[PDB]
Amino acid sequence: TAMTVLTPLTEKDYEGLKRVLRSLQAHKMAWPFLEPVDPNDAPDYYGVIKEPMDLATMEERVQRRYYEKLTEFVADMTAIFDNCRYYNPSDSPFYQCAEVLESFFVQKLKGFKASRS
Repeated sequence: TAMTVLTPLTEKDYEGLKRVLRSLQAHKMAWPFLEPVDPNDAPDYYGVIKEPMDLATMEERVQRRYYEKLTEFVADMTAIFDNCRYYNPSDSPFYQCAEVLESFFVQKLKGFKASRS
C-alpha cells in the first residue's frame, strides 16, 4: 500500500515479479509488446517515443535485479502502455492490446501486492 514505495524488493518478491511478467508474456493480446519495436515496422517510432520499453527489456531487468522498488517496475510496465496509446490511433489493434493488457496487468499487480503483505 506504501510498501510499494518504501520496501526494497527481495528475492522472494522477484519470484513474484517474474511470475507476473510470464503471465503478461503468455497473454494473447501482448503480442505487440513482446520485443522492442521494429523500426522497419514503424519508421518514425524512435523519433517520436523518447523512452521505449518492452516486455523483453523488462525480463532482462528482472533477471539482473535492476528494480529496487515496486514503483520502478510498475513505471517500466506503464511506459509500454503509455507509449502504445501515444503512438497509435485509438482504433488500432495495438491500442486495443494496450487497453486489455493494462487492465490485466492491474489485476495481476493487485494480486502481487496482496501476496506481498
